Amino acid sequence: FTVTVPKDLYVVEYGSNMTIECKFPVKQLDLAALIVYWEMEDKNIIQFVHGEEDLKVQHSSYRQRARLLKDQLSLGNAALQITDVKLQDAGVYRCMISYGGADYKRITVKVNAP
Amino acid sequence: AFTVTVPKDLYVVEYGSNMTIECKFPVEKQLDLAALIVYWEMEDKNIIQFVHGEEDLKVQHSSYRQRARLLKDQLSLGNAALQITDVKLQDAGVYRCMISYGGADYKRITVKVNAP
Ligand SMILES: COc1cc(-c2cccc(-c3ccc4c(c3)OCCO4)c2Cl)ccc1CNCCNS(C)(=O)=O
Repeated sequence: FTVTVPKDLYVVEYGSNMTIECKFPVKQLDLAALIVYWEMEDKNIIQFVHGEEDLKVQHSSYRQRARLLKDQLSLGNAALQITDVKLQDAGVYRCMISYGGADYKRITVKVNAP
Repeated sequence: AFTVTVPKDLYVVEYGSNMTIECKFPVEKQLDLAALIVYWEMEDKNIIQFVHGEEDLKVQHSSYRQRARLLKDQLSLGNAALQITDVKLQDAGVYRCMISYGGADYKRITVKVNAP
């Protein structure tokens, strides 16, 4: 099992939305076996465990601002959507995916002002 | 839900001593090696990649060849214990143990080495 980032650097305009993608291999999807986790500066962004997001562990600064696009998991794409990106959202994100095997990658986000 | 725990997230060790750094994880009955992944890392360097019962030495960073062990007799007790023989200063740093056994979780451990 291997997780891939076709793009490991993203340049997003401030105040944009951003969707950063980690690809993992896809038969039909076994939601009960899949765990997708995203993180940045060791803050819990997304904890997608067997079927859905657990928001009791998501960090304050990401409540109602971060989303894993559920309709894209079927395509073997863990896609993290951060709305209204701020300068602080620049940094190094980590998708960790558990789905049979287990792997992780790094994506770097740089945020321009206008 | 599934959580990895770390009784000690700071290890102060002597130059050239041995160190064993632990991440505990829950186990009910018999340990099911096929369901279990344990991975250890420091500074983006692969140390241990114990997946489905067998260590992978192809992926293991050269600086840990012959130097690093995942203690299999501890796994059964829900304890993932990375053993590093003859620690040098190059071993100080932040270690992550990432564990997949049913759920998934990871923890950090900081390793400080006093000098020779
Ligand atoms: C289930 O939540 C996580 C899930 C993973 C996760 C997700 C996907 C893959 C992996 C993983 C595991 C082993 C690996 C690996 C990746 O890549 C390399 C090979 O070894 C891992 Cl760790 C990490 C952190 C978390 C945060 N848990 C907060 C805890 N407390 S609570 C109250 O929420 O329960």
